[PDB]
Amino acid sequence: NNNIIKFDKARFTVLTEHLIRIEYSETGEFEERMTQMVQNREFSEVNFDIIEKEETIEIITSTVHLYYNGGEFTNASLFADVKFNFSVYSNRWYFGEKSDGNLKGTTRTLDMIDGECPLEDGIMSKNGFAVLADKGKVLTEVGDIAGNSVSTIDLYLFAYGRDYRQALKDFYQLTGNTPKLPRFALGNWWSRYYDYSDKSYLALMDKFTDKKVPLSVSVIDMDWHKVSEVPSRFGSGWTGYSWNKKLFPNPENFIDELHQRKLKVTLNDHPADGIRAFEDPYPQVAQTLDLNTELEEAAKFDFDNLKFRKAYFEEVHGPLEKEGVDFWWIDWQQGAISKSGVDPLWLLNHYQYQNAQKKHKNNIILSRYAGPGSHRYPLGFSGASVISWASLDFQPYFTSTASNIGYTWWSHDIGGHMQGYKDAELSLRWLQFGVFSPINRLHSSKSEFTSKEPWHFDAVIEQSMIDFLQLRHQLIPYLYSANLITASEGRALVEPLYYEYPMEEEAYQHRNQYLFGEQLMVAPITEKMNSLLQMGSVEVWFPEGTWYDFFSGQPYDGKVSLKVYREITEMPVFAKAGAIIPLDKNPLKKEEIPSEIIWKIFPGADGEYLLLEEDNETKAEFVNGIFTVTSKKESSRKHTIIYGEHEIVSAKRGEFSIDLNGKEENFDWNFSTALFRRLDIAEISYEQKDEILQQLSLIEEHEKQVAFIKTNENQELQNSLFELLYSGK
Amino acid sequence: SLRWLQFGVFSPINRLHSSKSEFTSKEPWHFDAVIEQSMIDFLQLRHQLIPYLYSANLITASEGRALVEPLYYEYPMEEEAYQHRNQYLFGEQLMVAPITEKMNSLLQMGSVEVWFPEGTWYDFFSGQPYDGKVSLKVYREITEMPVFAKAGAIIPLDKNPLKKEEIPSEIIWKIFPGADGEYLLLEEDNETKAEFVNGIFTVTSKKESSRKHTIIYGEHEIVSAKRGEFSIDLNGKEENFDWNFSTALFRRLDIAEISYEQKDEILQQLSLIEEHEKQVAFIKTNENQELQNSLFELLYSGK
Amino acid sequence: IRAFEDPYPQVAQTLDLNTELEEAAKFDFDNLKFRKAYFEEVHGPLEKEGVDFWWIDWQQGAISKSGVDPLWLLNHYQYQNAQKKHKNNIILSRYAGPGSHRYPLGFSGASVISWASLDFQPYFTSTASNIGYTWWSHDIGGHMQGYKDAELSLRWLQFGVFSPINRLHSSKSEFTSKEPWHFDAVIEQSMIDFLQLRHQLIPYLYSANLITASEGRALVEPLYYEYPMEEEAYQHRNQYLFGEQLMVAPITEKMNSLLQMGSVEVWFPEGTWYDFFSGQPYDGKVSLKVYREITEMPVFAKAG
Ligand SMILES: OC[C@H]1O[C@H](O[C@@H]2[C@@H](O)[C@H](O)[C@@H](CO)O[C@@H]2O)[C@H](O)[C@@H](O)[C@@H]1O
Ligand SMILES: OC[C@H]1O[C@H](O[C@@H]2[C@@H](O)[C@H](O)[C@@H](CO)O[C@@H]2O)[C@H](O)[C@@H](O)[C@@H]1O
Repeated sequence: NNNIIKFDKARFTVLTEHLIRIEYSETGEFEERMTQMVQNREFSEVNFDIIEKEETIEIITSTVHLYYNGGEFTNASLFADVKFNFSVYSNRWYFGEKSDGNLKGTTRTLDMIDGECPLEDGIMSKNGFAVLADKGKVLTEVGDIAGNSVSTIDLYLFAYGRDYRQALKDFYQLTGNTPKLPRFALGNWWSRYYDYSDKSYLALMDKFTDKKVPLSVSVIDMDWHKVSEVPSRFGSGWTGYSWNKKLFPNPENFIDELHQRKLKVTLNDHPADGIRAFEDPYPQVAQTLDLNTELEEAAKFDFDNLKFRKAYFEEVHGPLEKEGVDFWWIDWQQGAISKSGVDPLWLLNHYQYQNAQKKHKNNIILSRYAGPGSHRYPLGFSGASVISWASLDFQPYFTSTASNIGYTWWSHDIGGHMQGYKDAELSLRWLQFGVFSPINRLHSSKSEFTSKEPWHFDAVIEQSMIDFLQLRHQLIPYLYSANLITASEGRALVEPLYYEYPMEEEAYQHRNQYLFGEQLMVAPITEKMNSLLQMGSVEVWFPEGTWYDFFSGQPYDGKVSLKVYREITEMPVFAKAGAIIPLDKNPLKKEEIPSEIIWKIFPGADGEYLLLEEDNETKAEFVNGIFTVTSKKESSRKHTIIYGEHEIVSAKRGEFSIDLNGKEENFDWNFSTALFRRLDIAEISYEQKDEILQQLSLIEEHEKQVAFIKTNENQELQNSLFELLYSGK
Repeated sequence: SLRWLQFGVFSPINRLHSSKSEFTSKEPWHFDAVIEQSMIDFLQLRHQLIPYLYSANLITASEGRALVEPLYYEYPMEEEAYQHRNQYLFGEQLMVAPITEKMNSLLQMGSVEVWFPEGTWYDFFSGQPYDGKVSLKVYREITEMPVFAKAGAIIPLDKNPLKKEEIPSEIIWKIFPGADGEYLLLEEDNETKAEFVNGIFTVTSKKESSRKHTIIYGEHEIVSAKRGEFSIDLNGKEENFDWNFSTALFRRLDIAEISYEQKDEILQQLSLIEEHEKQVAFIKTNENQELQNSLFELLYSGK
Repeated sequence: IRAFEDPYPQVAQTLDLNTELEEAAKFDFDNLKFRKAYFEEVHGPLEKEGVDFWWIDWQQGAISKSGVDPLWLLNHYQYQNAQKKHKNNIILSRYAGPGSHRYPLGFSGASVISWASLDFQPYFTSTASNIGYTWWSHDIGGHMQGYKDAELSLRWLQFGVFSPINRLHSSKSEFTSKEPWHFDAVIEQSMIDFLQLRHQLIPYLYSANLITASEGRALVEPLYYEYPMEEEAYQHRNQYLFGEQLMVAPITEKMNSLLQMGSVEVWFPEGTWYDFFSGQPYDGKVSLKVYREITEMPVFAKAG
């Protein structure tokens, strides 16, 4: 190709104006095969310039000068200057050196992590460049490990500046797009490390129904299999493939009962101890792999081995799938060691994700992160987080930052996994985040005390958790449409603020704030409430524009950074003027696609929303106060329209237009009501409540209302009253 | 010592006195060059105020009105007039809020919560404006005292406070723009009326004299050393004082014992952000609570 | 030298650069032709306009094809090149390893403005004599970040006046000027007094400079050079000899507000010592905490 240049023992491939592959080969042969990371090097032709001399070469694109002075790659022989001025002297890449600016990516797991842990670099940098080293093995055409690359150094130089979304799109072109999730993945999951019986598990599922909590997935953790019943001469019961018959005397009947309740079923698989001689599938595996059964030779875990993988999928997973298991929870914690040098977690995720496609369309796994490109094998499973405010306070940042290495379907244990401390408010705040996260999977440790059941908690916490869990199912249309946009267009559901606002310094200073799809901006509260206010808080950056609280309609004039206060039952979620958000009107109703959609419209600007579905596309347009709904294909679906406050149209069938110009634009939210509520719940002196209510009611000029609150001895009460005055300005 | 002298100068009598200690002299030159110069400035101000004080003295004797009044004499139905114990009226033209607490070393400024009655008020010294009615924490360096005059205030000052003479040969008429006003200067052997009506300033006296009048309208000396009775039209003259938000902001940030990164960010953000409500939202995020109140005073004056 | 620069056309011609692709003359001090073009065609025109010597401000790492630190190549070649236009010329540049004392002056760079930075700096300065690097120029008052305190600025200037080089410098902040009249009348007058003292000391400094060059004796010595067998000469990190006639104990801690004085523990060697400024006497040998107002610095001279 014209986009390929060889010089000395190096090869340079200009894939885009902003993406260059850099290779070294001692043998003069360069690698064309796919790798664990890279699935596609076919990119459209681009323009660039070369200065080639006897001893040096310079490649020049719109954004980078790449220099190579010959010989082995060193920090002196191979380096690049970006054509940007984001920094004063951090604009140069040197081979093998780190530079400042990397916005980070993700890491394997949150196992044993209490609050923050270090992350790996991503492809995004504030200074406009990043290098992604390909250190993986080569694949065969069908996707088996083929061995070592002939490109003994193989690098990707990203020089996208702050065009983060295009960097991610081209990353997906190189490493392959995320597959589409199935709709069931986007609902509530129930999970608990608890030794349920068939009877007590179904009783709990029927209790969820009675309690008005919708579920899409039934996880069965490791007590599904033999544990204490495993003879100690075999080792532990951690790995198992044999039903505990006391708890599950008829597995297929139990899974049929979950299927009748419209639940998808997954089992915990700890693969590391393989198939030992006590297991129900051992006789078939032993025959297939020619094991010495009289010496009880184990089929040790070996995912490098084709015969082992075949026996694992066909003779170990196969019978369980025949009993009705829908997909696999791969729960690997036993290290990165294999004869091939390929991480066993990568081999599991790559091969299990492929195998899952045989029994179901668009199937998933649930497994830990296995390095760049492992977004091809959703879903991510972050694992055994410590239950703490610190862990919750890290998790939104962790989740949005992961989009910087394209790993956009993290499923966290909602409420935290293990250890840590009880606080029903922490559980409630964690569920609020989970509902506005990629995946909402409730899960917990082997403790008698860590159940995430809403009715574990008092009546106030229970009702709020049920409300948020119902909200998750109202959001499934929005989530599923965003899912198809991840798969087809390479856009993350969860974006850091700096994707949309790359030149705003405040977009780098609100770590836990994120865009959730294209219509909603989320600022979860991740700190214990101030008991004097009976409210939690978070500093929100409002971009330019008019913003509304998604729930209350409280308005905010951007651009501003403003501390916002919410009771423990309320979450800061915001929509711009013109936002249109579809909601399922019947989130409890078991139906493959919603029979009724609520179109929730935020007044004050034009907008539009495209609802992508399995078998349809529905466009909602809001232009000069006219709201129109059209679909590719006709259906019996009934549309409800909510314009700000008021339901305008109920259950209208087919395509239509309606003029909202003559309809009430304003939400109910008002300063006086909100003020009374904040003063009333506050654990402060009644004389202070009386004086604040009286003075803020009497003083007419906004600047003097602000001067009055500025004299308050309670600094946080000042900030709370200021938020109300700012919204009421 | 310096704050106590500031109060004394705006008290009924300014008598420096001290104990038998070798260490308690009230001589200004007992102190360092900064304190000395400020004490000399305030002590000269006391003599500039003698015409105002002597006129108020004759008003105590003849009309039973105190020189120093609690706020509630003028504002009996305002609850805030009972909540500012150290704030007072000083004659009829000036309202005083002495600073009586050691400065905040992070700000290099002392402070007092001032109640501003209804009306437009000016700092007597700087011309910094304040829209009443409001209660507002005000910040001053140790060399500066919170003293305020309403729009229309007229304050006579002795132009020659060091000059040994039984009555001033020269009076400065210090006029605060924005309203009508008047001042009656009672003396041993004269009465002089200063009137400010629809922007016309008039001076008349019961008896004629050689006295020379100076007129200062806000910022600017309009008339120097003019003899006898006269009128002058100030409608076409600059009403506005120099005091400006940007200069005052730079000065407060510059003396503050805070991080230079904080100074840089506050100066940059308050210069860039155009909408007053967003300037206030920006300072509301500051981790230094007293710095918030100081920046808020400047924003309130600059609104 | 990139394609927008005023000297680029001449450099491009000298180094055979591709001007239509705007090929930069990338920094390469391993390259004889680059160095020649840098000195003759980049620095040369600026020297012709009257620039006397070069402040080499290098912060971009230690990488080169040769394995020689670019900072060493800059200091070695620039110091040599500076001798062409002026006798006994200098540079101003960071330390480039043992032997780089051949290329004065040392430039310590972007210190944080803090009491902690000032408290390190006398020790830093005297200890440098142990690898023969005796002409450190510190940013007097600190370079960047940190916190405002006019007393820190005044104490830092006191040290600077009794340091190898007295260069006032500061960051891009509107708030960090080292102008004496930035501060109140007391600080301003003290800074002016110390700045005048620096010029009173130039004969003493210049004589010590010729003694460094001809006899290998540092201007600033740790106490243990003169008193190697006295344990106390190893226990006063910020105390030093300044030439042969003066012993300096800078105050590097914020004053005690109850005393309105700063302090430092001074080790007085055997002998009769006088405060250089006041004549206050001290009988050695003794370790004694000494107190000074913020306008006064502990500097001592022996009888004789
Ligand atoms: O399948 C049970 C459980 O396994 C993993 O978590 C374990 C955790 O619960 C246990 O306390 C620790 C202590 O050794 O080991 C594992 O981390 C898995 O992460 C979890 O989701 C499962 O529920
Ligand atoms: O020439 C300007 C300046 O450069 C150097 O110091 C810089 C410093 O002021 C800046 O804040 C930081 C932040 O990136 O970079 C450099 O350290 C040099 O050391 C200094 O003397 C100069 O004044």
